[PDB]
Formats: sequence, C-alpha cells, structure tokens
Amino acid sequence: VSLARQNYADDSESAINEQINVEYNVSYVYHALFAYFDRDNIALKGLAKFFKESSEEEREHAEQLIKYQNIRGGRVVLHPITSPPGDALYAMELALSLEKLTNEKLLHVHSVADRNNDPQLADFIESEFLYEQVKSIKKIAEYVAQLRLVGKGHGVWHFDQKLLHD
Amino acid sequence: VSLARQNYADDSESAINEQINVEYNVSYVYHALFAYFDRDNIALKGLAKFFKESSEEEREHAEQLIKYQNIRGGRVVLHPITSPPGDALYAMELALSLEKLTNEKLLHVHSVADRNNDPQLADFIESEFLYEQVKSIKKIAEYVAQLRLVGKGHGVWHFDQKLLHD
Amino acid sequence: VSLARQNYADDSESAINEQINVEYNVSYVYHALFAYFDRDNIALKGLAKFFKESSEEEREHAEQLIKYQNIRGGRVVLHPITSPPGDALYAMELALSLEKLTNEKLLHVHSVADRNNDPQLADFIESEFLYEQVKSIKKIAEYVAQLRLVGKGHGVWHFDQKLLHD
Amino acid sequence: VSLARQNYADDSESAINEQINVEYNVSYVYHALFAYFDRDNIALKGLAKFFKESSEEEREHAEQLIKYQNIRGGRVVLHPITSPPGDALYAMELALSLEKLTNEKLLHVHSVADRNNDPQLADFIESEFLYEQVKSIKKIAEYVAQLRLVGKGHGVWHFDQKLLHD
Ligand SMILES: [Mg+2]
Ligand SMILES: [Mg+2]
Ligand SMILES: [Mg+2]
Ligand SMILES: [Mg+2]
Ligand SMILES: [Mg+2]
Ligand SMILES: [Mg+2]
Ligand SMILES: [Mg+2]
Ligand SMILES: [Mg+2]
Ligand SMILES: [Mg+2]
Ligand SMILES: [Mg+2]
Ligand SMILES: [Mg+2]
Repeated sequence: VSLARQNYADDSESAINEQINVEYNVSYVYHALFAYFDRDNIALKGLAKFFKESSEEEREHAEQLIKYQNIRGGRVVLHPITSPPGDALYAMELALSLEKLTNEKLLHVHSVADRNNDPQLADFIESEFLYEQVKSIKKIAEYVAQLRLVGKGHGVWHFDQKLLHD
Repeated sequence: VSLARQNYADDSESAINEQINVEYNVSYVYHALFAYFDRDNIALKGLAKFFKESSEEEREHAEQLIKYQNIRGGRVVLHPITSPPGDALYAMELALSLEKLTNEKLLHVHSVADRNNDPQLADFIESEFLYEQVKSIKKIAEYVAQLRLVGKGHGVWHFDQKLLHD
Repeated sequence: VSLARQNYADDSESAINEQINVEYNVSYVYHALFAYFDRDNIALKGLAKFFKESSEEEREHAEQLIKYQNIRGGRVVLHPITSPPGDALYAMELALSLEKLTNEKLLHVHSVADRNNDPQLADFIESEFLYEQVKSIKKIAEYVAQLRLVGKGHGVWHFDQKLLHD
Repeated sequence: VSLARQNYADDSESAINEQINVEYNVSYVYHALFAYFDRDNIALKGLAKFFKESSEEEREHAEQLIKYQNIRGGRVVLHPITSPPGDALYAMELALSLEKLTNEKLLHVHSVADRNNDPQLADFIESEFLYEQVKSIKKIAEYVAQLRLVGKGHGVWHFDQKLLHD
C-alpha cells in the first residue's frame, strides 16, 4: 500500500496508465515512419531523422508519466504496444493526426483530473503536456502546409533537406 | 480551414481577438503617457521611459496572443485602436486603472476558456498573463503609494529619478 | 506653453502628428501580415518574421517622431489606428504600396517644412526618414520581383526560407 | 586669392564670421556662469561643471566654423568677444535664452546659404549645427522645468548633485 498516495483517485491512476500506453503507441508509429523514409528507395533522410527524434520524445513522454504515476503513489500498468502500418505529405498528415489523437486523449486525462478534484494532476497535464502538444500540432500543421505548397518531387526533396539541417 | 485547430471554440478564438485589441489599446495609452512626460515643459524622463517601456511590453503581449491564436488554429481579427486622451500621481493612477482593466478582461477570457472546456487556453492565460498581471498591478500600486508619500515638487522629481535609474 | 519651441510652425507640429498616425497604421498592417503568414495553413514563417520585424520598425519610426515632436516643443496628438484588411506576391505588393504611401506622406511633411522655413525639420525628414524610406522601397521592390521570378509553389517556399535565414 | 573657393558668396563667408563671433560670445557667458556657481558662497558644483563643459563645446563650435571657413576658401575675421553680465533657475533660463538666440542666428546663416544657392553650407548648418542646437535647447528646457519643479533650497541642491554625476 502506497506511502505517498493522497487525493489520487483510481480513475486518475488509470487515465495515466492509459496515456502511458498512448505515448508508447505513438512512439512506435514514429519509429515505423523513421523505418520507412530511411529506406534506400525513399532516401528522405530529413523526414527519417525528424520521425526518429519524434519517437525518442514520445518515449520520453511515457517515461515522464511513469515517473509521475510513481510520484503520486499510483502503480504503473503496461499494456500491449500495437503494431503500426505523396508519401511525405501523407506521413505528415498521419503525424498530425497522431498528435491530435494524443491531444484528445490528454484532454480526457485532464477531464478525469477535473472530475476527481485532482488539481495538481490537472496542472501537470496542462503545464507539462498540453502546452507542448499544441505547439507540436501547429509545427506539424505547418509542415503539412509547406509540403502541400512545394509540390511533389524537387520541392519535397528540398523540404526534406531543410528538415535534415534543422 | 485550419489544420491545427482542435478543441478551440469560436468563443475562445473571439475572446483572444478581443484581448489582442485590449493590449493594443493599453499599449497606445502608455505611448500617450510617454509622449506627455517627455515634453520639454514636463521633463519627467523617468516616467517617460517607464511608460515607453510599458508600451513595448503591452505590444509584446499582443504579439504573444497573435502567436497563440495561430498556434491554436484560430484566425486573427484586428479592430481599431482608439485614441487615448499632480500629473505624475494622476498618470500612475491611470496606469493602475488600465492594468486592472486588462486584468478584468483577462479573467473574462479565462472564464470563456473554463466554460468551453479549453484547459490549455485557461492555463495559458493563467500562466503567461494572469501571473505577470498581478505582479504589474502591485508594482504600479506601490508607485501610486510612493508618489502619494513623496508629495508634489521635489519628491515627485526624486521619484522620477529613481525610475530613470531602474 | 513650450519652453523649447522656436521656429516651429503649427503646420509642422500638425504634419508630424499626422505622420505619427501614418507610421502606426503601417505598423498595424505589417502586424496583420505577420498574423496571416503565421497561420498554420499558410506557414510561410520567413514572411511572418519579415512582416513582424517590419511592424516593429514602423512603431520605432512613430516613437522617433514623438521624440522629435517633443524635442521641437510641439505637442503630440494621437488619432485612431484604423484596422487593416499568390498570397506571397500579393502581400509584398501591398507592402511596397504601403512604403510608397508612407514616402508620399513624408514628402508632404517635408514640403510643409520647406514652406514654413523649417530647415531643421526638413533635414530631419531627409536624413532620418527619406533616406531609409527609399532604401526600404527598393528592397521591397526587389522582393516583389524575386517572387514573380520564382513562381508559385516551390519557389515561393524557397524565397520564404531565404527570408527566414536573412 | 583662394585656391579652393567655389560657389562661396561673400554673404556666406561673412555670415560664418558672424556666427563664429556668436559662438565665442556664448562660450564666454557659459564661462561666466561657470565662474559664478564655482563661488565658495554658491557652491553648486554640478552647475559649475555643466556650464564649464558647455563653454568648452561652444568654443569647439567656433573652431569647427573656422575650420569650415577655411575649407570653403573664405577668410576668418574675428570681432571682440563682449564681456557678459533662484540663481539656479535664473541661470538655466539665461542658458536656454542663449541657445535659442544661437539657434536664431544659425537659421539666419542658413537663410543666407539658401539665398546664395549654397547647398553645401546649408546642409552643413542643418547637419552639424541645427540638429545639435535643437537637442541642446530641449535638454536645457528640461533642466528649466526640473528646477521649477524641485523648488528652492534642498531641491536645487539635489538637482545640482544629479548634474555633477551626469
Ligand atoms: Mg506525446
Ligand atoms: Mg509531440
Ligand atoms: Mg498586457
Ligand atoms: Mg502590464
Ligand atoms: Mg500654415
Ligand atoms: Mg516608416
Ligand atoms: Mg540636408
Ligand atoms: Mg519601412
Ligand atoms: Mg548678397
Ligand atoms: Mg553652439
Ligand atoms: Mg549648445
């Protein structure tokens, strides 16, 4: 029985365990995308590194929530990480879709904290996660728009390049 | 149609556009006050610079909210900046009155975020704006009190001096 | 009644107050242009920063004229800053059009100084404003011409990336 | 007969020699003011140094005009430097009055250059003299206004101490 735990509903503990699983699954899709654009036939190394670094940071998010689960006196429960599936534009639109899905799950986590009168968890989600999440979505939204604008071929390669020196 | 926008009510988008207008209008009053105490006949250069620097920072606040409007996938709408109108004490009491008006508008913006279940905007307003706003009000309240205490003439000039080397 | 005022006609004082209003209004349009290209869907961050910094420097022009109004012993009068309205080519042509109307207003101010036998104000406008104005117009004219040359899509994005690191 | 002289009217040469005389005379009054506030009984050393350095810079203005007379191929003609005459407020108002008569003489010199189609001399007066003159008048006007505000006694002494470390 936890020594630290206080004002920490089992709903909140459970929502954090679910969000941990979301971050792992998104980290896995980003590793898939890295694995794709790193192909010899694709050779978009800018997108490969951006997706590779995006995968480290989703896993760092999972670590932060494990660390937060234990700070609060909850217990971490791990679930299966499901396998994931112009290509550049499609991948960015996929990445945008995933950040918004992560955002949507984080808002639900926030709602669980609101409804359980857990204000430190609510401020944790809104300070350490919700603020980066909207910055990430806008950044990826701009990537989507820039890939639409450069068009296929030379412009995609140029935008990849670019990512690689950034 | 916005790629980024998510859980961002048109009320919230509209409140940010209104707050942008409040910051511009307050920035304009501070430039008026700077323009006044910079007069040859007034020569209160400490208050002129303090009001001049206060004008840059209100405009920086407007920029932050434009930047935030676009981060959230909203669209910036700009409205007219209306013309503004012991002198030292009166100007500080005017400045205090304006910080409290800005504060009151920011709380309404916060309420719009509360009512629309937009927690990142609420934490943005309370973290990036509401905390400086109460620090600014207290600082200006102390200026008001110090100008009351020094009295007219020599004490006003001394307090201006003071501001100038601060 | 001003202690400093000497050979400073009410026409000149009035012309400076109008040019103050012009610089604020141009500063406001540049902030509008900043707010537009900073959109998630537009994502031309090079133009957003160029318009944002152009906005900063028009406001600094307004401050210099306030500072000059008070140096000359005149009195600053502030008027309302009215709200402003390929997108990249169109915005640069709008910006070229604003620099030229700013220039045209500056020459009228210069004429007012010529007619009121105010050689210091005439040399101020010539030295501190008319020389930058003519350099700014050429720079923006060059940007117009480069955006026509690069064409839509990939070339616009490339030119924008140039601005962003320039 | 001058090797350099070109488009340099005898009116312009004569106007420079008169302005040389004006700067020497203003330099002399400032040395008088220095000599007064340096008295043991007056002991306002901040005003004494400010008037002493003001005297140095009026003499440097005379040297620049000699240097300019010779640059233009004219011939310097020197005339007698006539002897000069709350004390602090009164002396600053006297100093404001001298900067403005110096300004008025400079504009007449500028007019002489305008009428003799001497644009280099006109731009010299505008650029090297009329711009500092207008800044000096404002500065001294501000000192007048601050000495009115601080009042007699302790405030005058305080303002003087400010000058001494400024
Ligand atoms: Mg994440
Ligand atoms: Mg992310
Ligand atoms: Mg503000
Ligand atoms: Mg403030
Ligand atoms: Mg007239
Ligand atoms: Mg300008
Ligand atoms: Mg000139
Ligand atoms: Mg410009
Ligand atoms: Mg003649
Ligand atoms: Mg002089
Ligand atoms: Mg002088």
